[PDB]
Formats: sequence, C-alpha cells, structure tokens
Amino acid sequence: SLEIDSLARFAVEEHNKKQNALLEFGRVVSAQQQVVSGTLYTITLEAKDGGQKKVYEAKVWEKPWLNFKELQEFKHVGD
Amino acid sequence: NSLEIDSLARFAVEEHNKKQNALLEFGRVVSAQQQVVSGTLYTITLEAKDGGQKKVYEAKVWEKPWLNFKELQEFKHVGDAPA
Repeated sequence: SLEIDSLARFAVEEHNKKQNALLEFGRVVSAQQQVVSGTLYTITLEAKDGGQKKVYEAKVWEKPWLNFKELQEFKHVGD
Repeated sequence: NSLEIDSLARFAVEEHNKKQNALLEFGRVVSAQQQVVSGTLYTITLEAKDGGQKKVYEAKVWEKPWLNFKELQEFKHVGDAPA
C-alpha cells in the first residue's frame, strides 16, 4: 500500500529530524490501523521518587466503554 | 471527573513503575486537562538501516486527514535483523 509506505517513511524522517539521526528507510513489514475515539487526559501529578517529591506530566488515552487505558507519555517536569 | 482523573493518574504511575522498574510513590493529582480524540492511528513495523545494520522498528502515527495532521507518537527499536 502506497499510503502505509508513505506513513512509514514519514515516521523515519520525523525520527531522524527529532533525534538528529541518519536511519535509512528499508521497507514496511506489516501495518495495522484503527479508528481513534475516546479521551486524551493530560495529567500533572506529584509523586515521591529518589527521596524527594517530584512533579510529572502523564498523558493517558482512555476509552470508557472498554475500560481501555494507555499511557502515551510520562515525563518528569519539576519538583 | 475527580475520581476518574485520580484513577488515571494512579494508572499512569503504576504503568510507569512497571515499564521502567521504578518506585514512584503516588502523592496526588495537581491538575488535569482533557480532549476528545479522533482520526486514525497506524501501527507500523518497518525495517531501516542504522550505520551498517538493518534493524526492525515499530512506529505509531496518529493522523487526522481533514486537517492534514500527522503525529509520530512512537518510534521504537524492537528487533535486530541478520547481517
């Protein structure tokens, strides 16, 4: 499929540009697609780690009608 | 919504601790934003060459064609391929 091949090449190029890398696209080996629905929560929370209180940002994709939850991002943003 | 957001914050910390083998001790929710999401999510396995070597990668790309929007949400080295 031309569409998937184009998305795959986008991913590599975008990875390259973001990380300053030189990956050379080879080929798509398999691909799935799904309709996105539900809600994306961006949550700032405090938790203790390394002996001190730290602030993290989490992005959680959830679909209530399935009890589906996926952590899509989790980063330390402050203390 | 407050219980819901608390339950998702706890899930986030649990999942982080599991993935990273970490020991975060949940404190509290500080703030939260939310947005309904739509469009299409593609999960792609691909091969690419890195220095001399061919490697296998998993990419996720979120697309919203009515906005010409594409976002790389994951790009992970998942396997090695023969020399």
